[PDB]
Amino acid sequence: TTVKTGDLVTYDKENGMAKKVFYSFIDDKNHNKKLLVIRTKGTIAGQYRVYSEEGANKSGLAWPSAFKVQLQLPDNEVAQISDYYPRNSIDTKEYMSTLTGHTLKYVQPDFKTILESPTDKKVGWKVIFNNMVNQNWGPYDRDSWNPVYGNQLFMKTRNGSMKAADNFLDPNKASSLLSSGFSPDFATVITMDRKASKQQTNIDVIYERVRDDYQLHWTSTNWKGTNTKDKWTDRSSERYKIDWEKEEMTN
Repeated sequence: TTVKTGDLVTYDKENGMAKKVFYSFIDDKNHNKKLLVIRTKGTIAGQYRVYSEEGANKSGLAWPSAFKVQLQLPDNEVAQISDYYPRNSIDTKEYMSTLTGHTLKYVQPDFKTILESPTDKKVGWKVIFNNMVNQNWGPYDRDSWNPVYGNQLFMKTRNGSMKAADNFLDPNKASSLLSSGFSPDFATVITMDRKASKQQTNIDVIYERVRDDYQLHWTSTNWKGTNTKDKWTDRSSERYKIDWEKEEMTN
């Protein structure tokens, strides 16, 4: 068995996403196929920010409600997706798993991981917002509703005297995924027929952030919050070339 290994990094300035790929070519002579493990890392910034003001009474906050990582082989490719990790949804604050010389580790407080229905050509992970306590008051989710206070997810005070924009929760008092962002650690295994003639493969990797629109307004007596789901989507797509002969992945 021979193992050839590599790092690839691209930063998407527009979408604020550091996209890191660690790859391993595993060539075991007693295996029917050449293996490539694509470890998908980097960081998608949260970009929790007040984006709007309209007097002292109305204000809006953009906040990340989902992160996504997807790998997709073009239609006419002979190579196939053979395995993926996590293999299923993950509910826990932390994800840790050892593959055999990898330890996958990522943190996802207030979020959970959903595995997108894999094919032989595509696989993906959604890290979606679950629920959150707000200064010991929650848990609130995207569907929380109160007849007086509306959705209170990111409402600082119910009755505060400040401008609307000064009444959103501090990102440091919430999940680190909101501000600091999300750092993926997912693994994909590609297999390739050794006898196949075109010993080159294209693969696309997509990083995605979906942001919600959390809005505060003054109800003449108190603050009221409303959330609109999936207002903005930021999609960063990248094509890599796989060369099974040379055992390189490039950019």
